[PDB]
Amino acid sequence: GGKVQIINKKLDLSNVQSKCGSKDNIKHVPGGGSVQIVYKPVDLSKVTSKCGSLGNIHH
Amino acid sequence: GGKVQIINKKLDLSNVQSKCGSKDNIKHVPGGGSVQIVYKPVDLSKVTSKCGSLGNIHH
Amino acid sequence: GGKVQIINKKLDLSNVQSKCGSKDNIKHVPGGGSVQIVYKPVDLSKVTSKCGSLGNIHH
Repeated sequence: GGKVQIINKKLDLSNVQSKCGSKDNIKHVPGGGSVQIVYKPVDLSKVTSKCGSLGNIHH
Repeated sequence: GGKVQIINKKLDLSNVQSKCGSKDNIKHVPGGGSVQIVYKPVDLSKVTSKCGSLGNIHH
Repeated sequence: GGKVQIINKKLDLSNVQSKCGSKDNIKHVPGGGSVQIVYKPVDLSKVTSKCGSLGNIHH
């Protein structure tokens, strides 16, 4: 058959926080969570594929 | 047959927070959750596919 | 047959928070939930597909 694959994976911000079996005392704690900021992102890409014919031809 | 695949995966902000079996005391805690901000994003991409014929032709 | 696939997955903000079997005391806690803000997003993309014929032709 013949495949053409063009794959763009750009911006990924992942954040995995876990606590298990915690028997603790917490007092006066700022900034314990999570923050994700993306500021003024411009995504100006071009993707072309000048391709021939596909499928089945008989003569 | 013949495939053409063009895939753009751009902006992904994932956030996974979990707590299991927590037997704890929490006092005066700011910023424990999660924040996701995207500010003024401009997505100005072009994707073309000048392609031939597809399917089945007989002569 | 012959496929053409053009896929744009752009902005994804996911947020998964879970608590299991929690036997705890919580006092005076701001910002425990979740926030998702998208500010002034402009999505100005172009996608073309100058393609040939599809299907079945006989001569």
